[PDB]
Parts: sequence; structure tokens; C-alpha cells
Amino acid sequence: SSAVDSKQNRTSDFDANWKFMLSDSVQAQDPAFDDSAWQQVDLPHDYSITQKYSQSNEAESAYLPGGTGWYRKSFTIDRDLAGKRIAINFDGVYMNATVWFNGVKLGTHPYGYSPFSFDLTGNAKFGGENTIVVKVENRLPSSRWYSGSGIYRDVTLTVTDGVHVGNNGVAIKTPSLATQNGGDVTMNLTTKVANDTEAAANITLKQTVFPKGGKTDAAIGTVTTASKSIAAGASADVTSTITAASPKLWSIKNPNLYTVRTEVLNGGKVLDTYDTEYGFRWTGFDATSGFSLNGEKVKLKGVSMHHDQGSLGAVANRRAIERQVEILQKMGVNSIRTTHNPAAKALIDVCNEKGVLVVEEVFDMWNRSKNGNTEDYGKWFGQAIAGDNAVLGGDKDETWAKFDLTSTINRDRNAPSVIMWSLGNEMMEGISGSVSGFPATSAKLVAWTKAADSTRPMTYGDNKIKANWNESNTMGDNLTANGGVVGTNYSDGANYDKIRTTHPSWAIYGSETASAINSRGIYNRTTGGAQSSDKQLTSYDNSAVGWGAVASSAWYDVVQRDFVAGTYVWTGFDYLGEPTPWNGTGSGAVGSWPSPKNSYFGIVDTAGFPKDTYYFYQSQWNDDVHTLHILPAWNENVVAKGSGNNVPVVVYTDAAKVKLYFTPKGSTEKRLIGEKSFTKKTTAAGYTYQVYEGSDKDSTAHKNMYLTWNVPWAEGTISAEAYDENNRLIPEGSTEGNASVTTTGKAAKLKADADRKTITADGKDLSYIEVDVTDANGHIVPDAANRVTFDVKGAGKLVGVDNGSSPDHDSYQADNRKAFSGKVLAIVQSTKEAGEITVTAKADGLQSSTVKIATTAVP
Ligand SMILES: [Ca+2]
Ligand SMILES: [Ca+2]
Repeated sequence: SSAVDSKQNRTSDFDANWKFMLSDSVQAQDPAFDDSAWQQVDLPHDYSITQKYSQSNEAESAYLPGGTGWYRKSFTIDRDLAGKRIAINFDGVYMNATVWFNGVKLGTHPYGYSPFSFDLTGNAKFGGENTIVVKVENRLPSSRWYSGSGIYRDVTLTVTDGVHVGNNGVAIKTPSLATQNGGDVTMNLTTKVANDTEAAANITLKQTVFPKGGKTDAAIGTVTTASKSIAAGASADVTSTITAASPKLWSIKNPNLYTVRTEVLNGGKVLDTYDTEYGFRWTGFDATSGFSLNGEKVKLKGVSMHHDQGSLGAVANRRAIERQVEILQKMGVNSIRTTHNPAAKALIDVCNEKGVLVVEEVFDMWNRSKNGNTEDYGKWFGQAIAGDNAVLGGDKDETWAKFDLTSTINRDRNAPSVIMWSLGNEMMEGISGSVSGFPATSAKLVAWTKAADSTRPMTYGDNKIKANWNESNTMGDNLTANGGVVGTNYSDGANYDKIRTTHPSWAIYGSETASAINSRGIYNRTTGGAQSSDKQLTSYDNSAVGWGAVASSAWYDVVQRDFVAGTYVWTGFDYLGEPTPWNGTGSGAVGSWPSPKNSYFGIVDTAGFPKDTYYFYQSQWNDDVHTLHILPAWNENVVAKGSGNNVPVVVYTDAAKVKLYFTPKGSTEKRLIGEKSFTKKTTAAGYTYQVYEGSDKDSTAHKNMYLTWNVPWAEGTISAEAYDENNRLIPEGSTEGNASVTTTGKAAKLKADADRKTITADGKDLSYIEVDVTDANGHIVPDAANRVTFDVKGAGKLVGVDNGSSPDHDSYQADNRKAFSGKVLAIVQSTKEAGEITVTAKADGLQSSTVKIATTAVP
């Protein structure tokens, strides 16, 4: 049905018009197979997210099954592509993929998170029908979190001349950028050029550096290489040097991007044009003062993020990924750790574009499986690639670990947002057997990485450093000896200091921190940290796992110490699976079924709705915004009254002074409860933070990074006024967060809002419709759980509904879902023809709400 011709881009979108079927028995690799009855889907696609929860599955992977899925796509290849090279590129398939083309088996790929490709040229039927087939075998159990199943990332097709730049074939280095910044910058490039024709070729390269999206006349540097002869069927590595004239640096505030264009010439005619995205920047990790970007000290205010996208499952939709980054940026995040596996390229694209530093992790476990997951990557880590396996992307001369590592580095080596390669996470946690071989495995991975990309330091997240394991010491030394950075998981202040004293050569950071566990909007108790009867957790920041720490504690220990370059809070968003403290590593329901099925670690829930601690972090991290946030909500049936009718009231703010007022119900006269002022601390490197040092300060130091009042319960409004350092009042309404909580009536109406009122009509783009359950005056009912039904009309489709509630087993693909803590989310996707999307949210006894979304055709 689809068509491939000579007028398409060198690399083109191949997502459309696939056939899919779930089956553990069918054998559909033959072109003549009858798939006319199969379901038609556009990639990316997750076939785990549509199946039912089952008690016989595992809690850590969200009780959802995997299974064997088949993808088939029939397409014509035009006559005029004969003599051209064709390859198919997968950015990710989870997992155990097998690829046939026209009935011929090309190879396999085990790992579910690394990119790979296959050459199709040798089996292509030029001027005829062709059939690509992908078998996906996600056998449970393979994951400590929800993985999803299928082709959950973009697929592309690459068509080139016989002489062409190789796949991911250009490497860029600027080794003297730190001292050349502002003048001429030396660029050293290495380009892989393949000659896949029957004749020798004498090729030259013309390479040009110019602003992304601009014209070549705005170039700041160019080189043409001397002619190099490349025999038929051979390849050459062509080195070149470009002097770039005062390039604009890439930074968090100004992520300036450039296109580095390579043209392959033979006989004066351009045979192939290959572009790579680039940014000029350098980093540094100092053992005493931490991280710097472009010579400026910067604190790594980071979060860990799993790959899935909430109700969409594992599908790496670009808008969903971008919305995650946007919400994190508003919190003050400047860095993401891709725990614990390579990101989708789309995430790398967004971070390049938006100015977010990426610590890209490649592996969770190494050669030993975790948590009884007999099908995880540890089964493949140390195995070799079969001689008849034509899979492409990385080095094939050793093990899958080396393949998937180098394949990820090859894809992202030029991305300015990527600052570190993380080689593993808690590699010796949750396993069986001796750990004595792990230093040598670590040193092996370090050697591969240094040879694959010398420009970035490598790292990992080790939680055994705080246990002072001999192996962790040996591995941290080898990291340091190779220019790497040591990441410690779940250290506290005392252990940070112990590392600094015991291993003074190490540059360290908190690779995984906090792991606080909270639900959104739960206030009838201030305690947590363990299973409850209502399958939810308090929203107060008094709840964390036994090996973790509350948010204020894990940040207080980091912000004080300049030698702790930063933190990667677990996690920025909730993710499916690992529903700790209702977690389960084997099969069976945890607690009363239906059991919690997604995480509680997230600062933001799966639907993108922030929890209260979001604004604590925002008060600590976001220097472009003022925060003023109050918890709890002020309804009697949701507050936690200690005897005396006192409710603990917490204020998250970056202001210098806060005055707390109470206005009795229907009074319009506010009465002052009291004021508190923060003390400004300044570290040796120049970082600043605020702590409360009043006479009534909390006995626990880190809890003084915010403000607490005891307020007797009474119907009305709790409001707050913020003042800056000069005592000028911070204007009301200009702060982020709830500066006032009011006793609400019962639910009366719905309030729907599309985050983007116009989206692209490409069948991919999304609009997120946040719906609130409010009373007659528009106040969100804090505990409302009304079932909301979504009617979607026009040039769009409902693709997900969500509320973030872990024990809610209602289908993500239904048109209805209960609200949780007053909110529910609908996700609509455009079609491929412009028009209008009409979405109506309704519920029994409530006033409906309607949003309209325009969709614009692709230019
Ligand atoms: Ca398991
Ligand atoms: Ca601020």
C-alpha cells in the first residue's frame, strides 16, 4: 500500500500503515501470508498497554502482560531506486525482535531500549511489492518497571546512493573549545564513507557549519577534503578539520544549535548529503566544587525519568515527551537521567532544543539478572552476536553489551544535551551470586566507552558505595582513572562527607536520590512511608522508602555541599509498574486486588498533574519564577486534625518573608496568623539557599527549608502574602502554586482546558485536556472522584484517559474514568487531515465543559 520512491528525503518516516496481531502461535514471516484481517496501526505502538491487568502477572511491571506480537508492512519500491541503498532503522523495539524482509530472515535484536537497523538492499524487489516483518517476543518477566511491548519508537527508512556517508557516520570533536571560546574554534571531524557499488570511487567531502534551520550563506566554517580513493565494496574513515568562526555556545539558557552538513562528491557531482545536529559546549566535574557548563558553575538539579508516557504506555510520542520536559522545566529541572536505558531519540531532540542536560544511561543490570527477571537483559549482556545476524548499529566483535552501548553512543555522540554516559545502575542490587567479577566488567564497559566517545565522561549509579563495598571502591577508582564521574545512589549528608574524605580524587554526584512516595491530593494523614488501607499515600513530604529520604532531606544534603555536583530525584514523573510500597517481584496481587499498578515516586503523577512537593522543588530550583504554595486543601473531610483541631499547614516558597492569614467563611476580613522569614545561606562556591532559623523552627534541620504553621480547623480561606529581600510585597497572583485554599461546596461543574488550542494534523501530535471538578464558584473539590465521560468529535481521536491513581484499573483506552483528587486527563490525537476537534467532558449531576482544538495541515 505504501510507496518508496526517489523523491523522498534521505531518511523518511516509515511509521504509517502497519498490520499488527498478538499471537503466540502464528508464523507470519512469509510475504504470501494473509494479513488482510489484521489490525492496522500507525507506529509507535505499545501492545501491552491495551491488555487487561492480571493477578498472575507481576506488580513491578504493572501486572500487565507482554507476549508475542507480529508487525507486517507491505510497500512498493519504485524502479528508479534500483542501484540505491535501502535500510530500515528502529529507534527501539521491546523486546527480542526478529526481522524478515521478503521472507528472508535478516537477524535479531534482544535489548528493548537501544536503536538498531537492517540493510534491505540485498533482498529488495525493485519495481515491485515488498514485505517487512517484525516478530516481537516480550517474555515476562524482564523488567523492574513497566516496559511495554512492540515497536514503541519511530521507524525510518534510509535511501542513499551507492557511495554514501555511513549510518551515524560523522563524529565531531572540539578539544580546545574551552580556551578557543569567542574566537576561532577547531573542529575535528571523522566521517565514515561507504562505497557500496561495483566500481572504485575517488570521493571528496565538502562540510559546512551553519545555524540550524538557516541558509548555508550564514555558514561560520567550511572545508573540502582532498580526494580519497575508495575501492568497490570498501569503506574509509575520512578525517577533516573545520575552523568555526566564533560559534555561539550551547547552554541551558541559550541552546543554540548548528547543522553540520557533509556532502560526498565524486566527479564534481554531489552523490550524498548527510546532516548532523550539533552544539558547541564543554563541561567539567571538579572533586571539590562540582559541575560547570561552559566554564560557569551550575548545580545539577535533575530528576530520574522512566520511558513510558502514562496512559499512552511505552509509546514515545514526541509531544508527550516534550510535555514532560516542559513541566519539569517549570519546576526548575535542568537535567534528566534516562533511568535506566537509552532514551528515545525524540527526547534527545527535545533536550537539544530546550536546553536540558542529559545523563544518558545504557544499562540497568549487567550480566546478572535482577528481581527474578529471568528474561531481562542480563541473559544477553555477555552473549555474542550470531554470525548470520546482520543487525547494524554498533560494534559486533564482542558481546551484545558492547553492541548496544556503541549503538547508543553512535546515535547521540553529537548531541550537545548529552553530558555523560551512564553504564549501569545498582548493578549489584537484587541479584544472586558473587560480585567479585563486577570490577572487571565495569572496567571493560569503561574501556569501550572511552574508545567509542572520548569527549564525554562516563559514570554509573552505585548504591553500594554507601555500604563501603570493596568492589564499589575499586570501580569508582577505575571510573576516576578514566576521566569518569562517580554516581552514588541514596547517600545522606554523612555518607557524602565520608566519600569526600575516603576517596578525595572522586568527583561525585547523587545519581539517584529521595525516592519519596506520595499520592496527589491526600491530606487526611501526615504519615506515610508504608502501605495504607486506602491504597494511597499522604501528600505531605513525610513519606519515603526505608533506604530513601524525603524531598527536603535529600535536597538539603546536596545544596549544602558544592562537591556533590547535583541530584537526580527518583522520580520526576510517576511511571507504570513498581508500585512501592505495594511492590512485588514475583507473581500475585499485592494487598487486596485491584492492587496499585503505577509508582508513587513521581514529583508529578502519570497524567502530568503535579503533587504538592512539585512546588517545594520549584521554590528551590527555578530562579526565573516566584513560588507560593499552600497545603493542605481546606475541607474538613480531607484535613488531618490533631487534637486541638490544629491542621499542619505547610508553605513552599522562595520568598524571604511569608505572612499567613485566615479569613472565616463569608467574612471578607482576613486575620493574621503569623509571619516567618528565611535565612540566606551562601556556600563557598557561591550557591544560595534558604532555611528557617526562628525560635519555633523544626528540630529536624532539613524540614526548615519550608515553613509550617499549626492552624485550627475552621471553614474559610487560608491565604499567604510573600515578600522579597527588600520587603517589597511579591504581587498577588504572580506566584506559582496555591497561594490560597478555600473551603469548597460540593461538585457542581467541570472545567476543561486544552493545553494547546491548535495542533498539527499529522496523525501524531497531541492535545492534553485537563479537567477539574469544581463547585459553583470554581473551586476544585479536593476529593472529587466523579466519573467523567469524554465525547471527542472532529478530526481527532481519543487516545488516552488518566487520573494518576495507582490502584485504578480502568482501561486507559476507555472514554471515561473517575477523577482523582479533583482532576482527570484526556489525551486527543490529530488525524492526517486538517479540521477541528470538539471534546466534551460530562458527568452525572455536573455542568459539562467543552473545548475546541484546531488542527493545521503540514506545510
Ligand atoms: Ca520479577
Ligand atoms: Ca524562584
